[PDB]
Order: sequence, then structure tokens, then C-alpha cells
Amino acid sequence: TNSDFVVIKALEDGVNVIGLTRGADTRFHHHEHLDKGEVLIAQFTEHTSAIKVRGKAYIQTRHGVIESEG
Amino acid sequence: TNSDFVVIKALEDGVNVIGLTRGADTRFHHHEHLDKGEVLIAQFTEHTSAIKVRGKAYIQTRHGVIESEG
Amino acid sequence: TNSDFVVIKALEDGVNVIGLTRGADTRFHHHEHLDKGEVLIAQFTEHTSAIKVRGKAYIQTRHGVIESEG
Amino acid sequence: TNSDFVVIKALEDGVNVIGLTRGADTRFHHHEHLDKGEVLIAQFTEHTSAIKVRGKAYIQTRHGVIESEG
Amino acid sequence: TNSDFVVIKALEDGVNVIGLTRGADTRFHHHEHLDKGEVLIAQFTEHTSAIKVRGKAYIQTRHGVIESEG
Amino acid sequence: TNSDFVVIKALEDGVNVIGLTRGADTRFHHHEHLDKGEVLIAQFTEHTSAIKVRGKAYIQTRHGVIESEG
Amino acid sequence: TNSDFVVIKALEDGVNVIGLTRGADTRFHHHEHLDKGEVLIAQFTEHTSAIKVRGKAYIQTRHGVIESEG
Amino acid sequence: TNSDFVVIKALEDGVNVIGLTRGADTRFHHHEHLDKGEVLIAQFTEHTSAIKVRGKAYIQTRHGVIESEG
Amino acid sequence: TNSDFVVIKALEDGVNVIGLTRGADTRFHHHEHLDKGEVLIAQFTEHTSAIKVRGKAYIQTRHGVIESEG
Amino acid sequence: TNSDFVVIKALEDGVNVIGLTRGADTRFHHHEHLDKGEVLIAQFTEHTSAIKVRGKAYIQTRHGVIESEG
Amino acid sequence: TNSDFVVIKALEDGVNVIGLTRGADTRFHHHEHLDKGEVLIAQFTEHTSAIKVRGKAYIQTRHGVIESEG
Amino acid sequence: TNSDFVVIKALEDGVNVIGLTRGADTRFHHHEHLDKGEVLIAQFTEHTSAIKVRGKAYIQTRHGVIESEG
Amino acid sequence: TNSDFVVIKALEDGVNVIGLTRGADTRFHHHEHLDKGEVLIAQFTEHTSAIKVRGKAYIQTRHGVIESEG
Amino acid sequence: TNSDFVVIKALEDGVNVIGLTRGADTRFHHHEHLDKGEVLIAQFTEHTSAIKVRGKAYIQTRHGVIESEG
Amino acid sequence: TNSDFVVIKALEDGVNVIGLTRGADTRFHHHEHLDKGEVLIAQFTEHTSAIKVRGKAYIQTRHGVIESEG
Amino acid sequence: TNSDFVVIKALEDGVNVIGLTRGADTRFHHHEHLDKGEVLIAQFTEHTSAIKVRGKAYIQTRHGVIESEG
Amino acid sequence: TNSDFVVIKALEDGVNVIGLTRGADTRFHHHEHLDKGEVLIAQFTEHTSAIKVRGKAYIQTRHGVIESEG
Amino acid sequence: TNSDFVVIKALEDGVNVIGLTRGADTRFHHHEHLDKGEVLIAQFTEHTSAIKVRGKAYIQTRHGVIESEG
Amino acid sequence: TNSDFVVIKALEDGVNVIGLTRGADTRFHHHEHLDKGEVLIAQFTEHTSAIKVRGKAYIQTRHGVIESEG
Amino acid sequence: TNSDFVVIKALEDGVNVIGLTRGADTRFHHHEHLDKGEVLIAQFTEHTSAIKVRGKAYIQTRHGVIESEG
Ligand SMILES: [Co+2]
Ligand SMILES: [Co+2]
Ligand SMILES: [Co+2]
Ligand SMILES: [Co+2]
Ligand SMILES: [Co+2]
Ligand SMILES: [Co+2]
Ligand SMILES: [Co+2]
Ligand SMILES: [Co+2]
Ligand SMILES: [Co+2]
Repeated sequence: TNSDFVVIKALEDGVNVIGLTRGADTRFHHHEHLDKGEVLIAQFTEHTSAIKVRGKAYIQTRHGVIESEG
Repeated sequence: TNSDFVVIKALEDGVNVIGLTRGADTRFHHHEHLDKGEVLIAQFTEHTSAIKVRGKAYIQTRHGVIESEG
Repeated sequence: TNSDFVVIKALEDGVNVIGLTRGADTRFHHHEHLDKGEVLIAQFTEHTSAIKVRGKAYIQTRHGVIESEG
Repeated sequence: TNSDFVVIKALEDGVNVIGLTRGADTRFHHHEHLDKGEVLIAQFTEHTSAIKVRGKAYIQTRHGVIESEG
Repeated sequence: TNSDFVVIKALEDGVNVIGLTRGADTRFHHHEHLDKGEVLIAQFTEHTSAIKVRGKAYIQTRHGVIESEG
Repeated sequence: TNSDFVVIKALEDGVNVIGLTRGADTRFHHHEHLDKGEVLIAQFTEHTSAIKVRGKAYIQTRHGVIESEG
Repeated sequence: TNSDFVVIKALEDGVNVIGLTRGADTRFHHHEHLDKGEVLIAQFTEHTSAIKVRGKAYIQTRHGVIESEG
Repeated sequence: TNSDFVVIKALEDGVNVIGLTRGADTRFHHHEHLDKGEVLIAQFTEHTSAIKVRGKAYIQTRHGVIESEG
Repeated sequence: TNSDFVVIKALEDGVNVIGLTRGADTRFHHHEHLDKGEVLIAQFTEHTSAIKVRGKAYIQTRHGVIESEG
Repeated sequence: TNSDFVVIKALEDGVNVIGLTRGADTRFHHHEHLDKGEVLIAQFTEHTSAIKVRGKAYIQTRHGVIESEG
Repeated sequence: TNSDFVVIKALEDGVNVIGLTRGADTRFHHHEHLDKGEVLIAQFTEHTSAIKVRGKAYIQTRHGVIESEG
Repeated sequence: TNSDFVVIKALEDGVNVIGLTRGADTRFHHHEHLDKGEVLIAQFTEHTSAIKVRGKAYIQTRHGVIESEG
Repeated sequence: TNSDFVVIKALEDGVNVIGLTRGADTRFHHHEHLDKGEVLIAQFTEHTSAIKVRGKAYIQTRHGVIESEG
Repeated sequence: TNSDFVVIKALEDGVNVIGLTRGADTRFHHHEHLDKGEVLIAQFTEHTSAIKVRGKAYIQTRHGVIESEG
Repeated sequence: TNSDFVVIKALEDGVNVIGLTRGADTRFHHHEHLDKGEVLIAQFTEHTSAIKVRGKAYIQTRHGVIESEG
Repeated sequence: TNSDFVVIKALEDGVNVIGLTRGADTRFHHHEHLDKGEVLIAQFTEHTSAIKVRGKAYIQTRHGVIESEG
Repeated sequence: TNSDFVVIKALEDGVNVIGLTRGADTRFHHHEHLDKGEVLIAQFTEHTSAIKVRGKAYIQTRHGVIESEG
Repeated sequence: TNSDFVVIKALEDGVNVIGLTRGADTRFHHHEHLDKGEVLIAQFTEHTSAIKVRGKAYIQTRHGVIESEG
Repeated sequence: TNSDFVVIKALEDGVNVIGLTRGADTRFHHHEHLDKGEVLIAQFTEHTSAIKVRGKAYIQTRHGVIESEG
Repeated sequence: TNSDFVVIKALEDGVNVIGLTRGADTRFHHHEHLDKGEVLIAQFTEHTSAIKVRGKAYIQTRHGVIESEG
């Protein structure tokens, strides 16, 4: 349910990180803006079950490294 | 149950991700649209048992990497 | 009982994925149709114990990769 | 008691998979027919403690791969 | 929820480490200043769910090493 | 709510007819397979409010005749 | 719910007319066999919602005339 | 339900008209014999849901005229 | 259930009009004899559900005109 | 039961119009005499279910015009 | 029972219009005298079930136009 | 009893319209005077069951147009 | 008693529309003045049973169009 | 009292649409202003029994099309 | 009250559709924006008694077709 | 509230059909995506009062045929 | 809420002043017509929170003078 | 609500000053006539919220001087 | 909290004015559309705390004059 | 606490306006995005005590005009 995290590094100005709500109905719960060079370490919690990343960014997860260009 | 997640990156405009309900009767409970470049990190929960992906996409799971061509 | 999943990619149109009921009695409980190129990430739940795959498909499990040619 | 499974692929027409009942007395529980090319993913449960395979088949388990020639 | 930590080393003067709150609402909860050379070992707790790092820094996590340039 | 029906004739193999559930939440209810040449007469009821047709088919309604090319 | 009927004339031996059950669940509830030349005038009732016709037959409804070639 | 009727004229000796019961179990509940030239005007009721006609006969319904050759 | 009528004109001496009983069991309820040139206008009621006409006669119904030669 | 009527015009002296009773038993209830030229507009009621016309007369009903020659 | 009417125009002096009674027994309930050129619009009601017209008159009903020469 | 009306236009001075009462007894209840060129739209109501028109007038009813030459 | 309306267009200055009361006793209850060109759509209601039009006007009803010259 | 509507199109600037009260006393209840080109679809209700249109306008009703020139 | 709808197609960008409330008071309740090419099918309900259309649009109703130019 | 339906055929990929909520508040309640060639028959219910169509589509209603070009 | 006013002078015929309601919901509450040369002094009150001015007009407020060119 | 006044000087005979009511519903509550040369000092009060001036007049308020030409 | 206002003049067609909600959470509470030349005088109230203006407009506040070019 | 406001105009794309909470703890409470040209008029309230502006913007307060360059 918990105890797993992602590492997101912003490779450009204005990168959006959106957390979707946990439960029967899914809606936006929070978002964060990151500037060029920022690093965020985010954890899965009792109110967040999905994470969307908009903008150019570099992401590290247990399954490896990925790059978003949104 | 929980504590396991998939990583989906959209390689083209209009990628659809559909979540299926947990219980005896199975029916669509939510869908998400992804544009070219966006990344979604999704978790299995008490209201999601299966995940369906339509469109050209790149998927990372604990068992490896796969690509959907739909 | 839970917390393990399979990955199924349909290599041809009309692939059938059938789930069998958990309990003293056994019969069909649901099935899903997959079009060419689609990917399903399915789990094991309290109402499903066995999974049958009909049609040409590519399967990833904890024990490796297999190909069904039904 | 749970959380373990086997993967059986039928290499010929008419492959039989038999489940044996869990409890003080051991007795047949159900049988399944597989045609050439199909795949079954079967889990150990609280109503099934042993699994028997008749016919030419290819089996993947945690301990490796085996081939039945019955 | 717990039992995981990050290691941050400040590679320049004036590095800021910000902790975010665990709960229904997300709010800034605390920040720490690091001078050129200091090392902070920070854990995930019941009152913390995310950590942001502003400034040039070297970060070690379970998923590897990253560098923030901001 | 009742006393209205549609006539569907399958012009090709594998035509799918899907019923959508009546109520606050809209969800799949049942699907039917039609082979080349068969005819189905379906009625609107208190458990079905919408009907979806996939595949090459010929449809007669109170408003006239239509042809689906799916 | 009622008060509407269809006319089915069998143009060949062994024409099958199947009635599906009205309710939350759907399954076969009755079927009738028609010999060559026979005519059935069937209604819609509280236990029947849909009608399926297998075999070569001539059908008259409020929307016109159709021919099944199953 | 009621308030709808059919007109059958026998064009040969030995025409049989069979009525089917209204309810869950469908069952023949009565039959009538018609000789060459006789006319029967029959109505749908709370104990009749379907009507079957064997023999050479001329039938008039709200949807038009049909002829049975049985 | 009611409120519909037939018009019968006797084209020869001794024309018999028979009314069958309404209910689970069907038996003769009444009959009338008509002489040449006479006209009867008959209504469907709570005790009559079917009508037989024996002898040469001219009949008008909502569906059109028919001639009996019984 | 009601809400329908016939129009009878007497084309010769001495025309008889007979009403039959509505109920379990059928019995003559009333008769009327019409002279050459008179017009009677008669309704169907709770105490009448059939109408018989003896003598030369011209009759108009919802189904058209008829002539009694008796 | 109600809600229908006839239109009578008197073509000669002294035209009689007689209304018969509704119930088990039939008797004259009222009558009206019309002079040449007058027009009466008369409705079927809870106390009138049949209408007789004596005298030369022109009558319009839902079934058409008739002329009384009594 | 309601929901039906007539249209009367006076083609000459002094046209009288008389309304008759609804019930067991029938007596004149009201009259109206119309001057040349004037139009009255009158309805059948709970207290009116018949209408007389004296004088030269033009009348429109559901059954057509008539002219009173009084 | 309701659900039926008339359309009145005034073709000259000072056109009068008078409403008559619904009940045992009949009297004027409202006058309406229309100027040259105005259009009124008026409904039959629980307090109005007849409508009287004075002046030059054009009237549309279910039975057709009429001209008032009062 | 409901279930009937009018369609008004304004052919000039400043067109007034007035609704009159439903009941014993009749007074103004509301008005609407329309500009050159606007279309209003208005319904009869529990508080409106008449509608008056002032100004140049094009009106469609169940009885046909009219034009106001106020 | 219910059970009647209009079809509005936007022929240009920025078409406004306004619904007016049902009750003693009349107020603007909701509006909808339509862009060029969009079709809206709108029903009459318990909270809507009038519909106002601003902008160039094509409207279909039971009375025919109209065009707004606002 | 019920007993009416529309027929939508999708002439291009990704056609959106949106349903609006019934009540004092109006908001998006559900939507459906249609592929090129697919046909949806949709009914008006007690949770839906309006329908929007986005994309190139062909629509059949009681008032005729329309084409959306959104 | 009070103690503040605006001065509006009409520079042309037909100037409309509209007052909006104070509360959670916002609907038009009253409007006023001004002819050329006329002057209105209006106050903000417990029931008014906004004022719209349509038409060519000259407005004085505490912040200065403005001109509406509607 | 108080403590603010306007000064009105009449520049011609017959100048009208109209006071509007303070409350949910707005109506005239008082008219004042001024002759050529007279001066009125009027206060905003608990029963007056707006003031309308008709005629040629000179007005002084806190925002300056205005001239009415009505 | 109250007793202050802004003056907005629309310099172009389609200017949007949005009012945000007063309280712990901020959301769109109402909006208004302005056509070219219209003027709105808007007050701060117990349910509005912030105002956004989209579109070309001219704004007067206690701090001076500003022009929005959105 | 209240009764004072700031005026912010966005001079470039992507301007952020952040509100801080009133109470014992200071935390971010809300943010707003402004596009190039938009104007926001924001008040001080019971839930807000400070306002930060990120991005190129033009600000008007009681103390004068300021320009943010960030
Ligand atoms: Co944001
Ligand atoms: Co969607
Ligand atoms: Co299936
Ligand atoms: Co077997
Ligand atoms: Co027999
Ligand atoms: Co006999
Ligand atoms: Co007499
Ligand atoms: Co007005
Ligand atoms: Co809007």
C-alpha cells in the first residue's frame, strides 16, 4: 500500500507532477511545479495511488530509468 | 492487493489506460488519456485488479519491458 | 491468494482470456477479448484462481516468457 | 497454502489437468481439457493441494521446466 | 511509511531541503539549510511523505545516485 | 422504459452487441456474439438503457435503417 | 414490456428460436424448433426480453420484413 | 397482454393451431383442428403467449398477410 | 382485453358462430345460428377469447375482409 | 366495452335490431323496430356485447359499410 | 362511454330526435323537435346510449354522412 | 365530457346559441346572441351536453363544416 | 378541460377577446384588447370554457382557419 | 396545462413576449425581450395560460405558422 | 413537463444556449457554449420551461426547422 | 423522462458522446468514445436530460437526420 | 451593502438597467427602462450587488465618469 | 441606507420626482411635482432606494452636477 | 469585507468576468459575459473575494485605471 | 483583516500568485495562474494574510505601483 518511492528530476522549467486520488472515484488531489534542476523524492501514500508527470524530466523507479518529454 | 506498480510512457497522441474493478462483477471503472511523451506510474489497489492499455506505448513491469502497438 | 500478476500481449485479433472461479465449485466467471496489439496486466484475486488463454499471444510471468498458439 | 502457481502449455490435442482435494481424505476435485497450443496458469489454493498432468505438455514451475510425455 | 532514507551532500553554499506533510492536505512542514560540505541522512516518517532539494547537491537513494544542479 | 426494440442482422462473422447498465453509474452489462446471417431482436428494459454494436451489421429501428461497418 | 409480437416462418427444416431471460442476469430460457413451412407468432413477455433466430427464416416485425440466412 | 388478434383460414383438411402457456416454463396448453374453409379469430390473453400453426393456411396479422405451407 | 369487434354476414342458410371460453381451460361457451342475408356485430369480452365460423360467410375485421366457406 | 357505435338505416318497412346481453349467459335483452327511412345510432355498453340486424338495412361501422338483405 | 357526438341538420319542419336510456332496461328518456334549418350537436352521455331520428335530416358522424328520409 | 369544441360564425344579425344541461333531466341552461360577422368558440363541459344553433350561421366541427340556414 | 389553444391575430385596432366563466352560471370574467398586428395564443383552462371575438381578426384552431368581421 | 410549446423568432430589435397569469384573475406574470435574430422556444406551464407577442416576429405552432407585425 | 426535445446545431463559433427555470419566478438557470459543428439534443424537464438561443444556429423541433442568426 | 432514443454512427475515429445530469444542477455525468464505423443507440433516462456530440458523426432522431462536424 | 450610489443618464432612447441579486446564487432581479434625457440615481442595497447598463449612457461613480456605448 | 441626499431644482413647469421602494419587489411609492424654480432636498431612507427624475432639471450630488432633459 | 466596487467596460465582444469563492477553499462561484460596450459595476460581497477578467476591457478601481488585454 | 485589495496584471505568460494562511502556522493555501494580459483583483480576508507574486507583473496597491521582474 505504501513504502515505495519515485525520484523525479526536472530537466526544464515548469514541470508538473500530479497526484491522483485513492478510492472508488479518481480525481486530481494535488500538483507540484518544479524548476530546472529540482529533484523531488515522492512516496506512495494512503491518499495517492497514481502519479502523472508533464514536461521534460528524468525519472528513477525500482524498475529502472525513464525520460518523459511531455 | 497493493504495493506493486507499472510504468507507462505514451509514444503517440491518444493512448488510453483503463482500470477494471475488483469484485465478482467486472466492469470499467475509470480511464485515462495520455499524450505523446507523458508518463504514468500506476498502482494496484483494493478497487483495481486489471489494467488495459490501448495505443502505442512503452510499459515497464517487474517482469520486464513490453511495447503495445494498439 | 493475491499479489502476483501476469502480462498478456495479443499478437492477433480476437484473443480470449478466461478466469475461473475460486471455491469448492469451478466454472467460468469472466472473460476478456483482446484486439491485435493490446496488452493486459492481470492479477490473482479472491474470486479468481486460474487463467486460461485462447489464441496467439505472448505471456510474461515470474517464471519467464511463453507463447500461446491456440 | 497460496501464492504459488504453475504454467502448463498443451503440446498436443487432449491434455488433461486434474486437481486433488485438500483435506483428511484425498479425492478428485476437477479436471480440465487443453487443446494443442493453449496455456493454463493454475494456482495452489485451500481446496487444491496436488495437480496431475496427463498428455504431452510443457510445464514451468519455480524449480524450472519439465516436459510430460503422457 | 518508514524504514527508508536518503543521503544528501551539499556541494555548494546554501542548499535547501524541504519536507512535505503526510495527510489529506499537502503543506510545507520544515526546511533545512546545508553549507558547503555537510551531509544529511533523512528518513521517511509518519509526518513526511515527500522531500524537495533546491541547490547543487549529491543525493544517494536505494535506486542510485543523482545530482541536483539548481 | 419499455415497449421499444431494435433488429440487428449480422453481415459478417463475429459481430458483437453490448448492453449498458441503467442507473446512476454506467457500466457494461452483457455482450452477445452473432455469426454471419443471424438475427437478434432486442428490447429496451429497466436494466438496459444503451446498446452498442461492433462489426459489419444491418440495423432496423423506428427511425429507419442503418449499417454499421465496425 | 409486452403487447408487441414478431412473425417467423421457417423456410427450411430445423430452425431454432431462442428466448433470453429478463432480469439482472441473462441466459437461455427456452427454445423452439420449427419444421419447413411452419409459422410462429411470438410475443414479448415478463420472462423474455430478447429473441435469437438461427437458420433460414422469414421474419415480419413492426419495422418491416427481414430474412435470416443462418 | 391482450387486445391483439390473428385471423387464420384453413386451406386444406387437418390444420392444427397450438397455443403456448404464459410463464417461466413454456408449454403447449391447447390445440384446435380446422377443416377446409373454416376461419378462426384468436386473441392473445394472460394464458397464451405464442401461437403455432401447422398445415396449409392463410394468416392475417397487424403486420400483413402470410401463408403457412406445413 | 376488450373493445374490438368483428362483422359477420351470412351468405347462406345455417351459418354457425361459436365462442370459445376464456381461461386456463378452453371449451365451447355459446353459439349462434344465422340465416341467409343476416348481419351480426360481435365484440370480444371477458368470457370470450376466440371465435369460430362454420359455413359460407363474409367477415370484416380491423385487418381486412375474409370469406369463409366452411 | 364502450366508446364505439354503429349506424343503421332502414331501407324497407319492418327492420328488427336485437341486442344481446353481456355476462356469463347470453340472452336476448331488447329489440327495436325501424320503419322505412329511420336511422339509429347505437353504442356498445356494459349491458350489451352483440347486435343482430334482421331485414334490409344499410350499416356503417369503423370497418366500413355493409348491407343486410334479409 | 362518452366523448363522442353527432351533428344533425333538419331538412324539413318537425324532425324528432329521441334519446334512449342507459341501463338494464331501455325506455324513452327525452326527445327534441327541430324546425327546418336548425342544427343540433349532441353528445353521448351517462344517461343516453342510443339515438333515433325521425324525419328528413342530414347527419354527420365519425363514420361519414348519412341522410334520414323518415 | 370535455376536450371538444365547436366554432360558430354568425352570417347574419341575431343568431342564437342554446346550451342544454347534462343530467337525468334536460332543460335549457343558457343562450347567447351573436351579431353579424362574430365568432364564438364553445366547449363541451361538465354542465353542457348539447348545443342548438338558430339562424344563418357557419359551423366547424371535427367532422367537417356545416351551415345552418335558419 | 385543458391542453387546447387558439391563435388570434388582430387585423385592425381595437379587437376584443372575451372569456366566459366555467360553471353552472355563465358570465364575462375577462376582456383583452389587441391592436393592429398583435398575436395572442390562448389556452382553454379551468376558469374559461368559451371565447368570444369581436372585431376584424384571423383565427387558427385545430379545425382550420376562420375570419371574424365583427 | 403542459406539453405544448411555441417557437418565436424575433425579426426586429426589441420584441416583447408577455405571459399571463393562470387563475381567476388574469394579470401580467413576466415578459422577455428579444433582439434581431434570437429564437425562443416557450412552453405552457402551471403559472402561464396565455402568451402575447408584441413586435415583428415569426411564430410556429402546432396549427401552423403566423407572423406578428406589432 | 417532459418528453419533448429540440436539436440545435452550431453553425459558427460561440453559440449560447440558455435554460429558464420552471416556477412562479423565472430566472436564468444554466447556459451552454457550442462551437462550430457541435450538436446538442436537449429535453424539457421539471427545472426547465423555456430555451433561448443566441448565435447562428440550426434548430429542429416537432414543428419543423428554424434558423437563428443572433 | 423515458421512451425516446437517438441513433449515432461514428464517421471518424474518436467521437465523443457526453451525457448531462438531470436536476437543479447540470454537469458532465458520463461520456463514451466511438471508433470509425460504430453505432450507438442511446435512450433518455431519469439520470440524463441532454446529450452532446463531438466529432464527425451521423445522427438519427424522431425529427430527422443531422450530421455533426465537430 | 449600502451607502453607495451611481448616477446614470440616458443619452438615447431605450436604455436598460439591470440589477443582480445578493447571495450564493446570482440571477437577474429587476430591470428599468430609460428614455432619452432621463436620469436615475441608484443605490447598492441588501438585495442588489451588481448593476449592468445596456445602451448609450453616461455614468457617474465615486471613481469618475464613464460612458457606455451600447 | 441613510445620511446621503440629492438636491433637485426644477427648470420648467411640471417636473416629476419618483421614489422607488426598498425591498425584494420594486415599485413606485411616491411622486412629487415641482414647478419652475422650486428646489427639493431629498434623503435616501429606509423606504426609498432609487430616485427617478422626469423633466428639465438641475441636480447636485456628491459626485457632481448633472442636467436632466426628460 | 464589503463596501467596495470595481467598474468594468467591455472593449470587445465576449469578455468574461469570474468571481472566486470566499472561504477555506477557492473555486469558481459565478461568471458573467459582457458584449462590446456594456458596463458592469460590481461589489465585493460575503461570497466573492477575488475577481478575474479575461478579454480586452477597461477597469476603474480606487487605485486608478487599468486595461486588460487578455 | 479585510477592506483592502491589490490589483495584479500579468505582463508575460505564466505568472503565479500565491496566498498564505492566517493563523498560528503559515502555510501555502492556494495559487493562481495568470496568462499574458489577465488582471486579478484580490482582497485580504480571514483566511489570507500575505500574497507572493512570481513572474513579470504590474501591481497596484494603496501605496503606489510596483513591478515584479522575476
Ligand atoms: Co498548478
Ligand atoms: Co475520456
Ligand atoms: Co464472449
Ligand atoms: Co470432461
Ligand atoms: Co385433437
Ligand atoms: Co346450435
Ligand atoms: Co314530442
Ligand atoms: Co420590459
Ligand atoms: Co460561460
